Amino acid sequence: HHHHHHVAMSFSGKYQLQSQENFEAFMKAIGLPEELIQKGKDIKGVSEIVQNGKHFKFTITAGSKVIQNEFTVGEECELETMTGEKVKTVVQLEGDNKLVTTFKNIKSVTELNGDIITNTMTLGDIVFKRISKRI
Repeated sequence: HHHHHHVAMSFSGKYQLQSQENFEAFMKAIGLPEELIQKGKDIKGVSEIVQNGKHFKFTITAGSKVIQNEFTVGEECELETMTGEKVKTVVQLEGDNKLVTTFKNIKSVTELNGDIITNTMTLGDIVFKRISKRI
């Protein structure tokens, strides 16, 4: 389907988990089983994001399970979580390579930075944080 007008700073590629902070507090705060927390911290995860204009895929694989999400920025779309719940929410984008979406009181923020993907999720007082890099 050609180059389809190539755009710079697109969230398009594949990224392995480097590290993560407040994982055990956050994965407990959403209510995943304590075995899947204590093993899933050492299971090396991967994410695979695809910006297609206003459309966005967000794939995440960790703990031997896969999550796929689809949304479109400026529109309302149903985002799936680690617990398997789906909730409707609007996603926003800023002119600094950032995304923002809020689901189940989990205030997710993402940022593309060259080849590196930063993620943060703030639920109540738990400030979860995530670091991934291009593979």
